[PDB]
Amino acid sequence: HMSLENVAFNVVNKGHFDGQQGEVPVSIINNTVYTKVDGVDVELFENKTTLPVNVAFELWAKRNIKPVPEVKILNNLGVDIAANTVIWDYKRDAPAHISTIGVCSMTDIAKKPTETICAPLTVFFDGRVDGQVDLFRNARNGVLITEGSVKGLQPSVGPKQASLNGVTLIGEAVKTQFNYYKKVDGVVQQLPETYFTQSRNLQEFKPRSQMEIDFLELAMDEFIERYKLEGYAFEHIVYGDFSHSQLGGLHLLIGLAKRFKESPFELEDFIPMDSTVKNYFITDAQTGSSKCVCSVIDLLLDDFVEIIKSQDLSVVSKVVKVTIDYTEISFMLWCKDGHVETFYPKL
Amino acid sequence: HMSLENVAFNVVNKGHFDGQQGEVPVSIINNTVYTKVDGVDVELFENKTTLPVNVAFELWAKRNIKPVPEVKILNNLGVDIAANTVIWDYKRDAPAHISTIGVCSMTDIAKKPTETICAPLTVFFDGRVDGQVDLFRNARNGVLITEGSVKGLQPSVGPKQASLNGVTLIGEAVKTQFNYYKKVDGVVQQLPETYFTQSRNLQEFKPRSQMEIDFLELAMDEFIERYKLEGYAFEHIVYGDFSHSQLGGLHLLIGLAKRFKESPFELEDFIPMDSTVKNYFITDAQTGSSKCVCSVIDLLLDDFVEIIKSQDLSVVSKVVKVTIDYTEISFMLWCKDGHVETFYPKL
Amino acid sequence: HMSLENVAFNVVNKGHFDGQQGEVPVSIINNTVYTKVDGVDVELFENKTTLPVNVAFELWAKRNIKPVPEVKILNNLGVDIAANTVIWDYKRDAPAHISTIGVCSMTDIAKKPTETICAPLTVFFDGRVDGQVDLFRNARNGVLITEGSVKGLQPSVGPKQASLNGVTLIGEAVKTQFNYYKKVDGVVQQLPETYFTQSRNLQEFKPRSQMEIDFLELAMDEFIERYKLEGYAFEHIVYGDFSHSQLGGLHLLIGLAKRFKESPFELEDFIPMDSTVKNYFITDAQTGSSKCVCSVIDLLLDDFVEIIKSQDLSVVSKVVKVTIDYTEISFMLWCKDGHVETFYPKL
Amino acid sequence: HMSLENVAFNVVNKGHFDGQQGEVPVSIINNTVYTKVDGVDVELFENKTTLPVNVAFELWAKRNIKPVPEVKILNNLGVDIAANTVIWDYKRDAPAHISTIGVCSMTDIAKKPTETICAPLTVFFDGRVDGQVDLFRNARNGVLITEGSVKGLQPSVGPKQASLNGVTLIGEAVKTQFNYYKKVDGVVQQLPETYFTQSRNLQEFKPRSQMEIDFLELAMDEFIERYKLEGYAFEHIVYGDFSHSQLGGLHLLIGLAKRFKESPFELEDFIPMDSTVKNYFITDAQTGSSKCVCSVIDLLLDDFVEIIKSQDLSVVSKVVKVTIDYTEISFMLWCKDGHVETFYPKL
Amino acid sequence: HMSLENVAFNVVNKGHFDGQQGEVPVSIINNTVYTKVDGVDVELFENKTTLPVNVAFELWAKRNIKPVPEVKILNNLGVDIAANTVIWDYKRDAPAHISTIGVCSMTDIAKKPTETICAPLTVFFDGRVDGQVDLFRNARNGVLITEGSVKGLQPSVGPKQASLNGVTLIGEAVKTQFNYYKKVDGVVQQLPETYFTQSRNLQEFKPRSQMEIDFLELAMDEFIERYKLEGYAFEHIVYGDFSHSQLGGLHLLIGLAKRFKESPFELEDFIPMDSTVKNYFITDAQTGSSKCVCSVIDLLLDDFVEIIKSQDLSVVSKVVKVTIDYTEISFMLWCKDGHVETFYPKL
Repeated sequence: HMSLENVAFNVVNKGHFDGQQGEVPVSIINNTVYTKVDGVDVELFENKTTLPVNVAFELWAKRNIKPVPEVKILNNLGVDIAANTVIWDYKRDAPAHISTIGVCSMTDIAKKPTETICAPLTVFFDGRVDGQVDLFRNARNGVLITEGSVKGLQPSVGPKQASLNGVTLIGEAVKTQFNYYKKVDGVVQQLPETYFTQSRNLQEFKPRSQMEIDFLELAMDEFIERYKLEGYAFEHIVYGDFSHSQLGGLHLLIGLAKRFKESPFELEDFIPMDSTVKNYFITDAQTGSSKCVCSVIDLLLDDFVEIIKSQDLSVVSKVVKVTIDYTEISFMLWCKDGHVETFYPKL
Repeated sequence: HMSLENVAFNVVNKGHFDGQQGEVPVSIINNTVYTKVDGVDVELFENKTTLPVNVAFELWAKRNIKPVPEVKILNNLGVDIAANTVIWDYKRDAPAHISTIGVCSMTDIAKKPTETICAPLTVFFDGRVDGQVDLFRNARNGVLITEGSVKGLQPSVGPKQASLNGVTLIGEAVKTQFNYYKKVDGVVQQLPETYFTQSRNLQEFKPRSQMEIDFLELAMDEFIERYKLEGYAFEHIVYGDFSHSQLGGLHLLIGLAKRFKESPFELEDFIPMDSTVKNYFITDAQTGSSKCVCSVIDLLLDDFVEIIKSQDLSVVSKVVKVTIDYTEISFMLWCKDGHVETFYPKL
Repeated sequence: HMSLENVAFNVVNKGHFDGQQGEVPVSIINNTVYTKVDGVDVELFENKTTLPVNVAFELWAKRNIKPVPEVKILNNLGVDIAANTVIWDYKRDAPAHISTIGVCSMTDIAKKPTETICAPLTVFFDGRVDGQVDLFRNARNGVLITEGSVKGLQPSVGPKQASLNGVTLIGEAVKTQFNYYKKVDGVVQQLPETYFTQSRNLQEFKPRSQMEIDFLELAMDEFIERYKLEGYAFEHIVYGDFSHSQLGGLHLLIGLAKRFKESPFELEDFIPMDSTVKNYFITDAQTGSSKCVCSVIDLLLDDFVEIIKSQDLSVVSKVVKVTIDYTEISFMLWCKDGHVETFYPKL
Repeated sequence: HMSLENVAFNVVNKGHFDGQQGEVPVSIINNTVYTKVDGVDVELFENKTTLPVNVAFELWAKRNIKPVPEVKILNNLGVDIAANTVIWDYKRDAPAHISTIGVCSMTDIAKKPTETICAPLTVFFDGRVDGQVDLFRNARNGVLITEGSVKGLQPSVGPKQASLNGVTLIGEAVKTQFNYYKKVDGVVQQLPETYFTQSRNLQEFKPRSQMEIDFLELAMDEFIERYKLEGYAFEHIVYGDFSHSQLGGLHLLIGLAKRFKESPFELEDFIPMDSTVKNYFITDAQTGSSKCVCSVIDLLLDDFVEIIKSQDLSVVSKVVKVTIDYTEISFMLWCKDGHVETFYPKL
Repeated sequence: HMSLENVAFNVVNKGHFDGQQGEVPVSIINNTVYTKVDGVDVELFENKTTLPVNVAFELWAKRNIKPVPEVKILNNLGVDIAANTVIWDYKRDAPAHISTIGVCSMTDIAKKPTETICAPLTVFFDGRVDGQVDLFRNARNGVLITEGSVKGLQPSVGPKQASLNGVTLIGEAVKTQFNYYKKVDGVVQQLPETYFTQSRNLQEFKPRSQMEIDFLELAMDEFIERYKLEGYAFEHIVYGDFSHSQLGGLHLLIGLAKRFKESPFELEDFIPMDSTVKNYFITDAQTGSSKCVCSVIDLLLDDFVEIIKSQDLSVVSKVVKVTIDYTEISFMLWCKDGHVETFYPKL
């Protein structure tokens, strides 16, 4: 019993697609799913994906309502598909993966991931479900999370935060931290030591360190003198330059939080997706300085100092490799006469 | 267990909604119903109605696949709704009635016609189904059709033709004549004596009498001297003028048939529906004569002669009333010096 | 003089359809109504309803711009249609009723409510217009509202708030309180004594009682010792439980306002409409506790105390029937050893 | 009083917009104009243009229902706009010109052609309407067609056929020949001597000379020995090759009419418009020969003989220019040893 | 090399159309432009204009990213078109002008503004680009803006603010102050002395003078007694009347800012565009007073005191003409016994 009317019945009663039987009437008209409640037409789903409206409405249901890794973490690990679940990208308002395994007949390519066509793909397993660890050992290319310790395997501690129904949080009623594993052509590979993106919003920014709390509270001169930040040029990379028509640096999300509360500005998030690095179109109000492509990254302010306080200040120009979120991020460094001048994510 | 996937299953196997259980996948995209057959997307229904695509697709599957009265007959006998069936208007590619009685939940206004809301409405009953004659006796306003005599009521013989899956025919493997009955606010009313339109197409015209066979075969002068048609002016009403650039009469479909085979012309049905009187935009391709609103009617010609050979040729102008297809069509008559000049349906 | 260009003329000058004559050009393209103002194309209306764009644009105009009862009040009273007016459901961006009486020809089913077709329907009359009281006495099924006393009829005082152009308010320049009457098959029926939903928003929450001002200001222990709420378990029903993965209770809107200011959270309003009892999808952003179907209701905190301090604490489980907004709301009660454990709206 | 409901009223009663006052209800939904006739929705116009939805419906009702020059004649001349009329391109189901002069406010760029903005544009005037043959003397750039002679101007005889409601005909109840005049920046210019295309359809081909009647009746060798067509190679240019996989020649429309009746073939008009030279994708169904771009032109067979029996057969290759339909068509001519090998329109 | 794939490549890398070479795949589906980024479909542009989606997406990428005059300024000067640029109306999410010069082939009417078709139109030049001053001297109808003084021409200082990427600002890193010039049929005309609207938002209101800071801070009585505002009736025109059902006056934007912080209300901006005078639909959420058509204007409070303090208080009623934003705004004045009663923009 799998039908459009049955899916809408679960949406009207249990919120998401449970396993309950029953049907309610449905009207489809211009990428919108309607239902009749006491004689009125009520909207339930507005299609914004590249799929048919009835298929995406079935994929919006059955979505994973448990804490799952962020889409950027799954994309950096090369995950291509999900096993017996659907990871809903709450950004883009679309599924994070376009094909399914035993979920929706229109998007299904296999009933079970052990079929022959799923071998060259990177399948995503959730060890919190029974037997998923066994299928990961039998699979050829995959990624596994478990919350615990799987015998015989070496774990990699992942991000402390996770997305729950679109809300990125560090849970205490739940865990939201996973041990990551990965197989490539049958070989279990070692995930390298890495930094992690804090994933924070601009309008509800919160510090997470004593150094961060001081950065927001203290002035520009008082913060550089205490933590010994001379010559490393935090005035241009973090604070930002607004004197001329072109904006200076401003490549730390912490730099946007302090500036936003003192003077709002405009953001255009072209290419709206969840990437480790983000490019915004910035137009500073009050002043008028702007920049078309502004590469911004969110790191703990202590981590950015640890990265910059371990580089050779002698070379004029050098490409810097740093692994964040299980991928190599390229940085560009410029130095003059023993002090840096700029240090930003490479384009 | 009514669902969209179950309806499409009946369309694939049985052709129409046979009530069989089973489901097949369905994709809805831009007023089109698709299904997947061996990994290939196949079209099943293209919505051309004023209803949601998933509702009209269900009404099209539950259509009546038996000989039913033509829509113009149902519209002249002011029928508003159908009882436990769907009369599909094949000319408009839409249902002949918007509301239903126990057919589709989205369009249903009642489970059974004996409910309180259906009393002021004219309900269509089909005596060929069990118990429909009993409900017509209990109903307040309705129309009944039967193949038999029915006890206690006086029948009215209908037309010889009927629509079967869109094809108007006079069947011999099936019966296409119906005895018509009608109730208005309780009292059974006597249907008057009437003529019937033959409902014939232009590219597939067939005569149905000896006078018609002679009209096609013989010339203009040879047909008027026989049958004695002097003064009644059939040269203008039936044959046509074509001399001046404003077309004369040509108000008989039998006149369009003879003219079409000798030299074709253009027709525009700018109001596409099934009416007793049709108005076409005709442009003769040979001479160049044309007319914007040309009122055309299809009679046996043996009836049109009977209608015209029974009018007072003394008065110069008179509105003529004649009952065709259970409704009074108004005609305009002009005479001069004891002979007819023109005689056409009134707008 | 009724036309699309004339309606857009009234929108461009008077704001709504004021009945003035005149036309302005209009362009229709993909559920959007445009007009030309000084050579530029300006949007006027975006269709979000299940109706054609030109019909809904005419129904958006002619809307009632005076204080009218809320949709949930009309729905609980079983109102089916409106008489010579249009009640716009600002929550669904659509008409609250799909058929009209002498308003729009495309949606009209009658010119006057005294016609024979409108008898089995529940017609809404507005006593503030001339003669509407007389038509309510002649009607069979209907609901009447008045600002004063109608001679011979027993009134029922309604809520103190009403919607004015989508704004729920307790007016002082306008009344916004009505005496309610109702007829059923000709019999004037007695409306029961009932509670009323306050209809307040989460982001603009305002107390309306001394007990409510103390609930927001005082702590959890300080509010229960006063007012004497021991054993009645307000810690779980109103304050809520966030310790475990599943959220416990939290069924009072005043409990959402206190929690929202101390810690924001996510709400998914599936089935968006006015239904006295609302079901949201809660995801607490701080702890991570969540709940798919959370039945929330907005009552004066004094009224919920009056309801709970008048129930038998002996039975282990019992269905409680309380009339709110002219309808019976079913509650579920659980008790243990002389004290309650949970008390929520039943599903 | 111009409105959408008034235009549809004219479409219902009079067939086109003739200026009668009255309104009927109208519903727009997905590029379709509907109306309600006795409770059922009837389609009136299906938008296939690049215009909105109803603006094209108004332009379609105000079309010219009189014999007007074909679009290719108006396009070979520099005509850019029409004066107080609308020329409907029946091939593309769209107006032949986008802007109007005093016809539709949405598409109007001026009320009268002598309004400073229409000076650099070529305005089409119709001398059959009162005036205009005086505004053309006042206009800077324009084209005039008359049925007779105008004083002081030298006429140019146009083609014998014209389009009436989409039907190309040589009328005898109307006049389809026009005297053409043209002004460019003030000076009246001399139109050169030219050939005219016959504008004939494939499935309704009709000969127009004794040589054409002999071409269809007689065989290949019997037609070349008469009329003396040795060395000019009509076996390849008109008859066709069909022997090899690539199709040979076949650039005369009379060559298609003879071949189509002796067993058909497939044509794709992948650029649907009215041009003097048409390019078709032809695939022979009998042999299998085909050609992607096949340049076909419709000339009187006597005219093509007159064009080919007057070229220098000595040079091996030469670009030939001939004026057809008031434009220079380029031809490619190849010869060998004093006889023609191929002769086709240049791409 | 101009194509849809190349335009999208400039959107993903440089933010706007920088003229860089390269292509990326693109999917078009229902007024939405998609692209593939790491295997997912990402939205780039949502068409809300009256143009095709691929044409509007190209115009949006070629928008002017420098400070340009506001649309109301360009409209008050009668500007019809832009020269070699695109002025994007950020309020309407559409181009401020529908035709272009050497920008987009689909919307282009000329390559250079010196062509013969652009003469009767009012073209907009930007003096900050090379040679634009020379083309303005050669043009017939146009408007020039410069940051400095052009030799031989008399300048007119414009407003202090301008729009940069949709943000109206008084820049200090950029000028945003322009000298305005205008030609009419070759004659350079003198722009009159005028007032300027401040162009401020309600939720981010900021005073700009000592009188404005006092108006927001002080009470109603203390502001009138200090600046000698007796008899001029600022209580009704600026403060507003909320006692009765109809709202009184409130035609200054500074009066909306003071009321909004003390008591929020609703605004419906029907006819959404940038005009010197705005008409909103006001609904006060506290008292219930409302007004359908409320003409609101934003001037410096000192400028509104400069007016009214130079008017004859003797006449009972008289039309007042004051030039604001280079256009004559009409006001209505009512006086009684030496003191004014109302003074508002005329409808």
